[PDB]
Amino acid sequence: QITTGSKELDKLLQGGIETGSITEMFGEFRTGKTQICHTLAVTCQLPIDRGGGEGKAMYIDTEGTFRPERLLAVAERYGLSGSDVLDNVAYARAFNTDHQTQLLYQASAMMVESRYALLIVDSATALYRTDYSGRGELSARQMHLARFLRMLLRLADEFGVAVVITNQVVGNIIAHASTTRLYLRKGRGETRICKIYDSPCLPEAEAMFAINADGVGDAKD
Amino acid sequence: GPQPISRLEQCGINANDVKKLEEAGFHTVEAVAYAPKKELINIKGISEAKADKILAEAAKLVQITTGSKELDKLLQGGIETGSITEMFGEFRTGKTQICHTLAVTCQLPIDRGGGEGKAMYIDTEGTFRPERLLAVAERYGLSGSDVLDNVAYARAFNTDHQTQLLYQASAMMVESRYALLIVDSATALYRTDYSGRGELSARQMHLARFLRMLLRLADEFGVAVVITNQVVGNIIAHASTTRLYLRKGRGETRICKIYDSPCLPEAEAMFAINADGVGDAKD
Amino acid sequence: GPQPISRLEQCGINANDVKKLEEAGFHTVEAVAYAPKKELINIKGISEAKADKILAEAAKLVQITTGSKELDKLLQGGIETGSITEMFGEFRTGKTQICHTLAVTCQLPIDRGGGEGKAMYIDTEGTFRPERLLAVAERYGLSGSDVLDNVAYARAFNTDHQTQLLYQASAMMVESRYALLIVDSATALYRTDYSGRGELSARQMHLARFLRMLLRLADEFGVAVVITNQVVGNIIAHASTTRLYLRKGRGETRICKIYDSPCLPEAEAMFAINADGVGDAKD
Repeated sequence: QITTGSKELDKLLQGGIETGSITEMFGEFRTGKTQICHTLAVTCQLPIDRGGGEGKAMYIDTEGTFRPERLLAVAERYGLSGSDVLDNVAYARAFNTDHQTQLLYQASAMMVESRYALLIVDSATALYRTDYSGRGELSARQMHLARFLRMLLRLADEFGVAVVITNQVVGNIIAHASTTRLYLRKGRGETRICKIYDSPCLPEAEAMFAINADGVGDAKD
Repeated sequence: GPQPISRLEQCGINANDVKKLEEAGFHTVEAVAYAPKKELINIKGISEAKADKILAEAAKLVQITTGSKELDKLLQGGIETGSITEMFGEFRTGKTQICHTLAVTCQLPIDRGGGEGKAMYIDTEGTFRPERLLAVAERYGLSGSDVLDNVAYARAFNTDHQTQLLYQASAMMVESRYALLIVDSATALYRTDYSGRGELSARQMHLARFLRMLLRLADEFGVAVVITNQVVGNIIAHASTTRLYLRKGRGETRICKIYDSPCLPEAEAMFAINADGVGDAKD
Repeated sequence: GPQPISRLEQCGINANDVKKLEEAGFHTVEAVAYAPKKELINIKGISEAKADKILAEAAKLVQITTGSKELDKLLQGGIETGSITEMFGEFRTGKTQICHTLAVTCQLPIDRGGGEGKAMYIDTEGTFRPERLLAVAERYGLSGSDVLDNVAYARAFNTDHQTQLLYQASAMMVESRYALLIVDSATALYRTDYSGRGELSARQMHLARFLRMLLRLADEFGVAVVITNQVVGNIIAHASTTRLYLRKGRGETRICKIYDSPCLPEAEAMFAINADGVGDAKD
């Protein structure tokens, strides 16, 4: 279980994300999905005794929000070398759905040579909306997404890594595929409310957390 | 860096299709390469075979001071060059005034908060005033005549002309150093031209391509990309790096708020609109 | 005792209708016998004539320690085998932890507060942890491997699958001695599967039949039936013999209250959730 670095969120997840499975966090824009991704991209490298997975991170970006400086901030939070964190995070921005799926072929072979623990896909559903914008092409994006999800599950079961995908809520296929569904909503100021809205293993429950410069971290009124 | 699309023609794409790609707004091999088939297919007079030949051969080759101190502090010193900064607010909030101010401040020395580069103003709303540029130049002690000589201006009558001006901007921005590109009422032409509901996807695609071209030009020339949005879309969020919400305080004093930045905090700063300048609030 | 439904087929009910009754969850001649017509008619692929033939021919034939001492005293020594005990409480109160503890304590000698029987864990919520069983086994000095060998586990994917698992449970519970049947988040699948409002009566009927099957299995094998309900139906009241209300005390220490029992008083006891065990609070 990779620590979220929020204790309340860790309790919400029963200790953190299960490696080897896909965890979906669906919420509005600005809820902190990207911030959580950046935090986890570093916390995954933490020792297992510290709530990490002791593995490298993979950031596949589709939305431009990737900030190595945020990774450096998370590394300094946990007292990790920011340079080694960036050395253990391979980054590439996916411009479309075809490139998004094509990166998985390179990811599977690259993930064999080095130990990774976390795969992040940020705005994972955005490219299926920007690329496939028509209505007659809906089945095409659904087929591509289905294949993409199957490849994700295959990589999760193959390498025992955590699969994190982000969904903007302005598909029902992901429900069976995603193991933990988290609904994120804004609390005013910088403090965000997290709710579990489906999980076959985790209870429906809520936890309050904040987004701090160092970290995704518990709310401290 | 960039790989201008001219090199794609040596791969054996015919030059007429490359001209169609440049009209579409693709100017580099990087630009054509990392896009799916449908982008090139949607262009008039391009089949799936030509799009596959293009993608295949393409894979073979590949801080400006706001002049308000409080606003500069809000931005941590000013706009980051090389990225798109969106200021969304109601009408009469001073968006155009801020644009006019930045059009001159960009030319300021870097030690004075400028970019030491020329400005580009693409207007769609008629609000372009060379006299405001002259006022900002005299504020900072810049030659008003040289400011107008270092600002190239053109009014876009429609969305197609709005995108077409980027083709002249990319080639013209190579010969001279620019630091600021201004697109005023950038979203107005997508509302006045495309007013129907069945044509919404077309204007959304054109806007998406326009924003991608803006980011491409920003990374290519290291210039600041400024676009103005009237708030009487979620697509701009991933594309815009810094979102500023502008609201009126009564009289001439305006409230600025940061509503998204991965690096800059969400925060607010109070400023005023003065004859010389966009300038700090002075109660 | 029971009168397994196999004998009903010799009365001349066809075997396919008996299989449909077993899928529905009727496994004894007692089970077919004491039900009205509508139960059998509501089953898919069963007409009124077949239901009347079934009822007519059917009429011819017809304390496990909690490991918290305070909780054992609250229950007068532990769960009564052969009856349904419902623990309703908020999430994170420790229902699952208590289930994991009992899954091992049931195997304890009767003189030690056990039932000297194997355990059955039917999970609907994913919270099954063999490592928790190992911790409880080492707490009471039981072989963790033998505990897992004496606990048969199966995860129910839906309400129909949840009821279908009882058919395998009834036949499997005949070959080996069991003492405890655990159904964790027993009501969760009735909320996730049947989420609409017009289908409420359908989930209520399915739940009623499932509960009747639980009571039948309890009377049949003399095992304790433990089901967990999350309180973020009034039908369970008559069916459950002992109602326990669970609420969180801050930290890891939980308050237990008895909120209905015809024999046990309404009373409260304080306990904690410890790595080894569900175990008394020790300030």
